[PDB]
Amino acid sequence: QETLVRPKPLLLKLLKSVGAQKDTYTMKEVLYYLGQYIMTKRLYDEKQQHIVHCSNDLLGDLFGVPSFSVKEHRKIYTMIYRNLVVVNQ
Ligand SMILES: C[C@@H](Nc1nc(C(=O)O)nc2nc(-c3ccc4sccc4c3)n(Cc3ccc(Cl)cc3)c12)C1CC1
Repeated sequence: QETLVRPKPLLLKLLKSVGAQKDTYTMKEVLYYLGQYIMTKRLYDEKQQHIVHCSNDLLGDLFGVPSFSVKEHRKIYTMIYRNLVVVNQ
């Protein structure tokens, strides 16, 4: 989670929409802003808080799915990797 990364133009436009201001991040900080995007947009369900629904949301489009579990860390990593580039420092 200390690997430095640059999100692609669309994810950047997603994180900067919830208060982000860097162009270079770590996985930690990216997950935090995705968290706030999820708060901000009420994507987190109250009936069961294991599923984020994003089918009508730009996140669904970046992620390629209508919904995912917040416990499916391996699939979230994957979906997010496909949306960034790694940098030196
Ligand atoms: C560490 C993993 N993050 C998490 N893990 C576990 C767990 O393992 O229990 N529960 C989690 N609950 C949340 C969460 C998310 C949004 C909201 S909004 C109100 C409460 C709340 C709680 N997150 C954060 C999260 C952030 C971004 C994304 Cl995209 C997906 C999940 C959890 C990470 C994927 C690798």
